[PDB]
Amino acid sequence: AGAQDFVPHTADLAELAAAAGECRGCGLYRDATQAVFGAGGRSARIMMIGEQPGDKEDLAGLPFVGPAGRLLDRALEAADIDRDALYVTNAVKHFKFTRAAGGKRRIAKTPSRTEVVACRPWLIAEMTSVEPDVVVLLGATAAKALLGNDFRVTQHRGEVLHVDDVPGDPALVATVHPSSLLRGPKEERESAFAGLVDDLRVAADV
Ligand SMILES: O=c1cc[nH]c(=O)[nH]1
Ligand code: SF4
Repeated sequence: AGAQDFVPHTADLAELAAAAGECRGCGLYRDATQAVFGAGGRSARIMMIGEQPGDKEDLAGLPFVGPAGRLLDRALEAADIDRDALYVTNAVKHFKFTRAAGGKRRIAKTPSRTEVVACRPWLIAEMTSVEPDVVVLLGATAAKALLGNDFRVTQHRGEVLHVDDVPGDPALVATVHPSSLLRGPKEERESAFAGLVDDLRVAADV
């Protein structure tokens, strides 16, 4: 059942966000500081979904406020997407992490399929409340939550997809995770940013 028993019968994002602070749907609530719900309004045409809040998001209470958020904003700007048209969230709402002695941060640990399924009720409540025209899936974790554990983003990036089992039959565009555009050689990171901007343009045009 996961988080399903904790999700209230309401589409109000403020009430949903408050209830998510009380969620015990998986074990991630324990070590995490707080729940990081999505940001934006129900008028949004474009929903974007990442994997999970990171270290800054965990303490800031908001999604994409770190370096990946900076690179996403750089790409949204290049695709002329207004953030007024955006509801932005993640597949899990609790930071899963570890600490490496001598590190400068708490390190994100990849969510399990069990944690992603436990938390999908919140993502369904968000899609039901926002009724997006298009869902942008940022990375493998977010894309598998809605397209299956077998889905490969590398093979389907920038394709307009539609699955019948998804609420509202919104179009789905899967793309690379913005954190991937931080690591690597200059011209690959640049090629990768250009691919992200194309994927955002496809979604803005849906
Ligand atoms: O997937 C991610 C990574 C960083 N911050 C988020 O909000 N989501
Ligand atoms: S990660 Fe999702 S399911 Fe698990 S406790 Fe947090 S809100 Fe509930």
